[PDB]
Amino acid sequence: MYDAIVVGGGFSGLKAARDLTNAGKKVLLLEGGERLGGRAYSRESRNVPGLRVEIGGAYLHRKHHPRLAAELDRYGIPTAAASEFTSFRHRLGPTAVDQAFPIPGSEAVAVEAATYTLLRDAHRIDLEKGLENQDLEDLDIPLNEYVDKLDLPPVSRQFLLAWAWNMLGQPADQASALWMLQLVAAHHYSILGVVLSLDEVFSNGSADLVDAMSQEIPEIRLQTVVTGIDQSGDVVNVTVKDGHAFQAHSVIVATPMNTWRRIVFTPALPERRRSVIEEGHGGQGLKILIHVRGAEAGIECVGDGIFPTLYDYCEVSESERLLVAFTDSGSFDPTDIGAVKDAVLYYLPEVEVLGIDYHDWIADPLFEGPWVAPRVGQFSRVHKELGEPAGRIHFVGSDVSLEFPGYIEGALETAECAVNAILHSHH
Amino acid sequence: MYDAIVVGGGFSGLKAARDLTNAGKKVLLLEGGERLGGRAYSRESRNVPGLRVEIGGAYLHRKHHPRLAAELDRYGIPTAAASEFTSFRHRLGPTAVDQAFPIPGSEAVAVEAATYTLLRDAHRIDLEKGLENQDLEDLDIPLNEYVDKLDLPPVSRQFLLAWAWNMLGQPADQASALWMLQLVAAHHYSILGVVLSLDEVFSNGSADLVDAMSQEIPEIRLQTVVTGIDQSGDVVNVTVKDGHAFQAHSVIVATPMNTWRRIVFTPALPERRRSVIEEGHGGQGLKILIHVRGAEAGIECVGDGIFPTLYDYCEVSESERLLVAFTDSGSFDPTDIGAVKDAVLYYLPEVEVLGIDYHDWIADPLFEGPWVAPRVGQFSRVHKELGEPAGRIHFVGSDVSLEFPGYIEGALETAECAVNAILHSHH
Ligand SMILES: Cc1cc2nc3c(=O)[nH]c(=O)nc-3n(C[C@H](O)[C@H](O)[C@H](O)COP(=O)(O)OP(=O)(O)OC[C@H]3O[C@@H](n4cnc5c(N)ncnc54)[C@H](O)[C@@H]3O)c2cc1C
Ligand SMILES: Cc1cc2nc3c(=O)[nH]c(=O)nc-3n(C[C@H](O)[C@H](O)[C@H](O)COP(=O)(O)OP(=O)(O)OC[C@H]3O[C@@H](n4cnc5c(N)ncnc54)[C@H](O)[C@@H]3O)c2cc1C
Ligand SMILES: CN1CCC[C@@H]1c1ccc(O)nc1
Ligand SMILES: CN1CCC[C@@H]1c1ccc(O)nc1
Ligand SMILES: CN1CCC[C@H]1c1ccc(O)nc1
Ligand SMILES: CN1CCC[C@H]1c1ccc(O)nc1
Repeated sequence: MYDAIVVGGGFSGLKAARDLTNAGKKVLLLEGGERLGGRAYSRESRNVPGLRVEIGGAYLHRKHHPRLAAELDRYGIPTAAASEFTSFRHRLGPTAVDQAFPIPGSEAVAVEAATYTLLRDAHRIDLEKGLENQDLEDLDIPLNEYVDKLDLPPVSRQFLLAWAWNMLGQPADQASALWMLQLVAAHHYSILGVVLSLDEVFSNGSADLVDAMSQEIPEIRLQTVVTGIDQSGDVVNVTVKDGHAFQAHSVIVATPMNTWRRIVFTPALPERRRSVIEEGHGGQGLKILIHVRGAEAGIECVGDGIFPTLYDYCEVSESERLLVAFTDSGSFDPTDIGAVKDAVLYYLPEVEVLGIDYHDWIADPLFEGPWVAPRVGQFSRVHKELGEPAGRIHFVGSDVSLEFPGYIEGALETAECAVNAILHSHH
Repeated sequence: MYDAIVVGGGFSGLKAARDLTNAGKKVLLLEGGERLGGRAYSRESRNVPGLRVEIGGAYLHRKHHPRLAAELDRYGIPTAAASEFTSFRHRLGPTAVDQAFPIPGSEAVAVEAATYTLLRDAHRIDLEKGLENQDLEDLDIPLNEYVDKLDLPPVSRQFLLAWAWNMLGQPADQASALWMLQLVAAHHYSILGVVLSLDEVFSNGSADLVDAMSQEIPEIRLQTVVTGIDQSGDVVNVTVKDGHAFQAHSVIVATPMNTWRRIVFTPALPERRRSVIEEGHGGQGLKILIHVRGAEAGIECVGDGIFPTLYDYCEVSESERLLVAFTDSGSFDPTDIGAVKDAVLYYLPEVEVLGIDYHDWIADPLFEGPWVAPRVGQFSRVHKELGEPAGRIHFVGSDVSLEFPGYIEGALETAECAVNAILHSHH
């Protein structure tokens, strides 16, 4: 039997397993898939042989992501500046300026005011308390409604909404304003930081870090899907799909929130958590890598398109590139290449689409979603609780971070808390 | 005898006198100088024959200055756009961008944060209550100290301080932060609005409006300096320098605050007011018109010079212009033409200074100062009170406006209040 079983080998599970191991605990890591890294997933391009791409998480900022920065330094993992944007092709209307910050002077005063309002509202959020524990309900309303209250002129309005669509992976009428503001808060109470934290990337892919961490974890089982976690007895029994059971004093659930509903917990999880876990979060983010010809280097596009954003990803040749688009899978069907062409051409009418590459995270039974974003009304009811222990079962992951949810950094942060919890546990 | 004597024929006195007259009151306006208009003073250029310039107040914005806008509409007074700025020659360091808003991206996050802080602080101010009545003392500290707390990087820091020097007519160590914030508040809680309200000018000079208003005032005495105001009796006695006395039921003091200390009030003014009135406010603003050769049209300069700002005023010929510089008379001696040349050349090394034109408001016994700005510590002690009646003597003027102090608009606003007060008076 083990001191701890860690379920899921994303960055959260990987950190927990590693750190517990180095603390002298006897750990088993169970991973359901054929690979480690989870929603961090570097692989060969489907479109361009020999070219390595990120199909999930990719971007970081040392200043905002200190835990991640520490991991990089720890293993000597090379990073690079994200591609500088030098050509701006927005669709924000005729008054927009083609720069990274496209707001014209005529809108300045409006933006000044909105900046105050947004930051004032964001400053209502204490990152330690949970979004359900702070009388924040008035903010937990559809983003479009909140933004309507800001009364923004057209450039700023559409610029805000575009990036919010990108960042939350939800259309404006499904996103929670409270959550937008959570993201602002996470970035040291900065709206600009939400986009400025797309700062650096893994020179050799996220798998570089994944592999470094896993080398420190002595016992890992791949292709092992946990189906039950039972703490009715003295020792936790973890049952597995086509497998013998495993047993441990403590269990760390480091699988995506939207998958928890597939595990049988005994006894049942605390009742306040149940409804949200059943429903899942509302995240529908969709990251599409687009192989193109005829695009100059360094393009950024933001506007009112079905792709709110479309921007440079990498040089393929002197004529070819990858761009990246963000949209959401409720709004957009990436199997419709005609739709992709239209979406691209809206911004870049000279460019030819050669192919696309993405992973349907929401259809993947090991995930059932991309990165976290709550449905309106969810997280002002229950949030901190989702990430709190139920007896000997801890719950970690980017999904449940109070501090940096939806980022690699949140994965690391949550793991830390669980590790500490366990090391300081009396049982 | 009169219903009302108005003392001073600036815009405040002019409005009060006119409006009381039209209400059927019998009014006398006493003006100490040889002209009406006060710190609004259009005249022929000392440098360029035949060219009319503003030697005091000049700039307005209809949106921020509705009373003034109403006066303009009332008399069909033509206005024009202030000269558009199209060439930026700042001295804000090597990272600055040469545009109206010179802040580089590297400073954006700093400016975001400062915007919140500034507006948060400004929003502490209720414009109706007076600066002494709101527990605002913690803000009434030297501007340099306040700004040090914002921790701004060099471009934004110096840009802020430059415009603040311009606007307050005080160096950073003499200006009150609370007052900066008052100005922000007045402009509907906008920092950007403080400079954006330099929007339009009088096509034919401020004297256009001055003359329009005065045509409606039936009795005016020029060259009549009031030396005493005595309300010990049933009827107010107003004594005059070399003149018979005049008498009225009510008296409106519409002279500059820094001159009140020269009048004998009987009985003495309420004791809380006395110290500030004796000291005067700390305003040292200095507006210099600079006749130049070799300057292209549309220049704006902001930076760390002894002229914080230097900008286009008017075309004189194809080779010649007027620029305008703002500084303060404690820091700068405009009789030192060498100093002027150095100050200009710092920004504009190619330009030749031909001559200058200004009025020494602070040396003018009818004024003893330019526009209002408090010394640190003054207005958190006493402010609203300065503008309140003492028995039958009312106190008006731009200097004492709660709503738009230091602007023509404040002159008009204060007059309104006094007029209303008098019309609704029971006595
Ligand atoms: C398209 C996309 C783009 C992103 N972009 C960025 C970005 O640029 N920067 C950034 O910081 N973050 C980004 N992220 C968010 C970030 O990648 C994720 O939040 C993060 O990697 C999650 O780590 P985790 O350890 O919480 O969960 P995951 O990485 O999801 O790990 C969960 C593990 O659980 C395994 N599992 C599931 N069910 C079972 C079961 N029953 N039994 C056993 N194992 C199971 C899964 O196979 C998986 O390996 C992105 C995410 C997506 C999807
Ligand atoms: C350099 C400068 C630039 C400015 N720029 C602008 C600007 O761009 N926009 C803007 O809105 N405002 C500006 N202003 C501020 C604005 O002009 C003044 O606040 C405003 O005109 C004051 O009007 P007032 O009626 O309060 O006082 P004033 O116009 O000062 O009128 C006071 C009157 O009292 C008379 N007087 C003094 N003592 C006596 C006495 N004992 N007896 C009889 N009469 C006496 C004086 O002669 C004078 O006519 C500027 C001011 C200056 C000095
Ligand atoms: C450098 N970051 C800051 C904001 C956006 C920018 C960026 C992001 C992604 C990318 O590929 N290139 C540049
Ligand atoms: C149009 N205003 C807005 C801010 C500064 C600008 C301005 C001010 C004075 C002037 O002469 N020309 C332009
Ligand atoms: C940085 N975030 C964390 C979750 C999604 C991701 C992201 C990455 C690039 C981009 O343009 N928008 C969002
Ligand atoms: C608009 N304000 C009212 C008082 C001084 C004046 C002003 C006018 C032009 C400028 O650049 N700075 C300040």
